[PDB]
Amino acid sequence: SSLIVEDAPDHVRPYVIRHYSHARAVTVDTQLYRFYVTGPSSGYAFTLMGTNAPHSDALGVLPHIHQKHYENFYCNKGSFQLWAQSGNETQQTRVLSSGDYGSVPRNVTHTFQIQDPDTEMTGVIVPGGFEDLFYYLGTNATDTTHTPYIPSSTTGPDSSTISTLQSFDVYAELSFTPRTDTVNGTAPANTVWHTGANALASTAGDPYFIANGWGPKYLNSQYGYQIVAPFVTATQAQDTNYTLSTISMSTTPSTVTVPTWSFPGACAFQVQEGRVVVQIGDYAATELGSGDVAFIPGGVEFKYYSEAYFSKVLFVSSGSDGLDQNLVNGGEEWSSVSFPADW
Amino acid sequence: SSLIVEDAPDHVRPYVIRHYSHARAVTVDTQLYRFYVTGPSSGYAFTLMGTNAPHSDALGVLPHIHQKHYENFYCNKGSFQLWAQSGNETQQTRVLSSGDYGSVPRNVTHTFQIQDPDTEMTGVIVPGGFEDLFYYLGTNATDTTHTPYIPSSSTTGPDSSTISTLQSFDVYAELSFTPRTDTVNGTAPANTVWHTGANALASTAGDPYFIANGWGPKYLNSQYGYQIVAPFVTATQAQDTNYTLSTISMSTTPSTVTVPTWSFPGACAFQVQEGRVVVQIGDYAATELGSGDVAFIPGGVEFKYYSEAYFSKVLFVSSGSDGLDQNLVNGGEEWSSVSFPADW
Ligand SMILES: *[C@@H]1O[C@H](CO)[C@@H](O[C@@H]2O[C@H](CO)[C@@H](O)[C@H](O)[C@H]2NC(C)=O)[C@H](O)[C@H]1NC(C)=O
Ligand SMILES: *[C@@H]1O[C@H](CO)[C@@H](O[C@@H]2O[C@H](CO)[C@@H](O)[C@H](O)[C@H]2NC(C)=O)[C@H](O)[C@H]1NC(C)=O
Ligand SMILES: O=c1c(O)c(-c2ccc(O)c(O)c2)oc2cc(O)cc(O)c12
Ligand SMILES: O=c1c(O)c(-c2ccc(O)c(O)c2)oc2cc(O)cc(O)c12
Ligand SMILES: *[C@@H]1O[C@H](CO)[C@@H](O)[C@H](O)[C@H]1NC(C)=O
Ligand SMILES: *[C@@H]1O[C@H](CO)[C@@H](O)[C@H](O)[C@H]1NC(C)=O
Ligand SMILES: *[C@@H]1O[C@H](CO)[C@@H](O)[C@H](O)[C@H]1NC(C)=O
Ligand SMILES: *[C@@H]1O[C@H](CO)[C@@H](O)[C@H](O)[C@H]1NC(C)=O
Ligand SMILES: *[C@@H]1O[C@H](CO)[C@@H](O)[C@H](O)[C@H]1NC(C)=O
Ligand SMILES: *[C@@H]1O[C@H](CO)[C@@H](O)[C@H](O)[C@H]1NC(C)=O
Ligand SMILES: *[C@@H]1O[C@H](CO)[C@@H](O)[C@H](O)[C@H]1NC(C)=O
Ligand SMILES: [Cu+2]
Ligand SMILES: [Cu+2]
Repeated sequence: SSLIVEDAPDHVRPYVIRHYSHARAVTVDTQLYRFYVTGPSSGYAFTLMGTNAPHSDALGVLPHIHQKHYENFYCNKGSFQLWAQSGNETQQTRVLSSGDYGSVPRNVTHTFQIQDPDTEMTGVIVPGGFEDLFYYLGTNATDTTHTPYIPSSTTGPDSSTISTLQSFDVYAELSFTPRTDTVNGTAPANTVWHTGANALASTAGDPYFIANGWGPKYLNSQYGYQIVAPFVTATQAQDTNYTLSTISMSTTPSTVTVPTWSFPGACAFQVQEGRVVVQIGDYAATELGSGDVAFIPGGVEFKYYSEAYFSKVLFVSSGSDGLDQNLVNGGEEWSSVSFPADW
Repeated sequence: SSLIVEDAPDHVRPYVIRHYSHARAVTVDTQLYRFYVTGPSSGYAFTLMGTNAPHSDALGVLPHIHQKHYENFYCNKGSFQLWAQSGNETQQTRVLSSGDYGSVPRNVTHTFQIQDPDTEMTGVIVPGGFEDLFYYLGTNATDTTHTPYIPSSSTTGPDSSTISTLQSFDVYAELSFTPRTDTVNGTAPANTVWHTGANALASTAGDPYFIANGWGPKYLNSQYGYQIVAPFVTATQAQDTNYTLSTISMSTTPSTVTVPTWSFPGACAFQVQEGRVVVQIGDYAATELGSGDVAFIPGGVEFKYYSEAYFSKVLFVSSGSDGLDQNLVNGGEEWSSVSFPADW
């Protein structure tokens, strides 16, 4: 029919959805949510959503936990503060700016606050279907012009109502007090934020944060150069059974055949920088730019390559051995965000 | 010949140059410079260059002044700190992250330091031709794969002896400048506004100033779909350097609105920051630009542009006082959001 769709399909199929497409949009006060990948569109594998919002002096949501969902916060642009705490571990907070990442495993108390005027948060939540919460809390938005968001109490449900959302896997943590001793975008002191390497948490269940470019990286040289920066591996996902990362890409040299991939689990990516061509199943090849999302059903063959000299995508895969993990296993440890200057 | 080029042309003509094209690449230590618009390519109107670099614990250049060039620093991605001081005024510094902007007029002392691993600075320097300095001090880079910078603590670039010798290049050393070290939350001195509130352009020419992404003044133009101009340099600050600089954010063009043709006295250019923008210049094919791609339009050449993405943002520069950004401002209204209205 058409590979490109304006809202996520109501069933599993190859699709691309452009940045700021309608995507069943709702607003929650000033925040505008778009559901690029849903439970029905992914066969319940994962939800990929974008939230665009203006600066707020108040929290963007009351503190809460998910018992059954793993949540991932990625800052596409602008900035937002994220607070997280597992059990009786020290409360952590970071101010995420463009390309920064925050990991929120099951049973981790969290909240966020939108700082900059042009802020966009990409949420990847596993398993899929978590969006039903926003269908309830939000008000449908026609947003005819596709504007990123519509131009101080805490945003969202009040204390009574947030304590009423257990059926959507939201559990209130009303006694949680977000720490107020942030300095240079982090607290407590003696955390590393934009000043040094960030490791993935070695302990399952603990939150962690990776500043843009400061996490572990792997160079794969098999099909041109690709650099995988892991955000979630089997160590962290455990039974939620997924991977999450960015993949950075060179062009494919004309002497290299662009490979054909197929994996048992669904996967998806959102372009962050550059221009990436995707050919999925029997559909025409389509070039994606900033914020565009490609979705590939499990078991469907696909090909992708970068038309830009350098592109970076945020990538999610259902399963323990999707594309990013395959590229890591076929690659080597690498200490740069740039690939070699020679083939 | 063809619209799309791998290095900027050697004479004035319409062209498009893709992000990370060769663009007469040079390195200076760890920094890789690319010259998307040059003096010769713009008829000396302006230079638009991109510098990609990894984190450094040292300054990216020794402190210095330009007497005849106005420098503009825009953070495409990553982050870098910028220091600046004019005459008798207090020394200012900000840590710029994606979409942030720092203005450095003639006769303002300045230096910078690269903070994050994947940092990209776009420099717009007026008038054009300043890039000779980077040819001269730089080392030619072939960069076959077009990698953003070459993978790999003294101050980067010329030593103090060398930088005191570069007057011909309009570089004057300020070796007694001490970059302030009391940065907190990305700014010093403490009594400044950075990512916490509105930023104004300088009240007059000659003074440095900084605009954090989304926090400067904005104007909505509704004549051709919705466009939001966020000025960075106006006639007030440019004076005789005679240019304007801003971002322009764009909606799609509604089917009932004709995409306008423009033809300006002076050369103009833009680099896409977010989104997908089609440009149709002269008799060349409509061409779609993505992140970091640059379009250059000579004065006197007709062109049309529109956004294929639902929202695009470009960094825009024009020679003259009445280029595209100022035209859209004059035809528009003050506006307090980085988003345009939800209805046409
Ligand atoms: C640096 O920025 C942080 C915000 O990230 C400031 O922390 C705030 O401090 C005030 C006053 O103590 C508190 O009431 C707020 O709740 C704090 N915010 C957060 C999120 O921690 C801090 O004041 C700034 N430091 C300086 C010197 O400007
Ligand atoms: C917050 O970040 C700033 C840098 O932006 C740190 O500033 C440095 O502080 C050290 C020790 O005082 C100085 O030696 C450096 O010269 C400073 N750098 C700059 C660029 O000003 C600051 O220490 C950080 N604050 C905290 C409490 O961690
Ligand atoms: O439970 C909630 C939640 O998780 C998130 C969220 C938002 C953006 C993301 O990118 C993300 O990963 C999660 O927002 C909310 C907003 C509300 O008003 C109420 C909620 O209960 C949540
Ligand atoms: O004079 C100089 C200068 O201005 C800049 C510069 C760099 C990036 C920008 O984006 C910009 O606007 C200016 O770098 C330099 C680097 C050197 O090694 C020596 C110099 O003399 C300069
Ligand atoms: C999360 O906490 C709940 C309630 O205490 C517990 O039943 C559950 O096993 C925990 N889940 C995980 C994945 O740790
Ligand atoms: C909001 O949109 C959904 C999805 O189309 C629809 O089911 C629902 O009825 C809408 N709500 C209202 C109140 O119209
Ligand atoms: C993980 O997901 C993959 C792909 O969806 C699937 O093949 C596999 O059965 C899953 N494994 C587990 C342990 O559930
Ligand atoms: C810059 O300083 C030089 C040397 O003092 C002076 O001659 C020149 O006129 C100044 N230019 C401007 C625009 O202020
Ligand atoms: C700055 O201060 C000095 C004296 O310290 C003075 O000579 C100079 O004229 C002042 N600058 C201006 C522009 O007034
Ligand atoms: C050009 O660059 C190379 C390294 O890329 C350097 O060795 C060489 O001297 C430079 N100049 C010439 C004349 O090739
Ligand atoms: C300013 O630039 C415009 C466009 O290039 C040019 O036509 C005009 O002559 C310039 N004005 C002055 C006084 O330099
Ligand atoms: Cu949550
Ligand atoms: Cu300079």
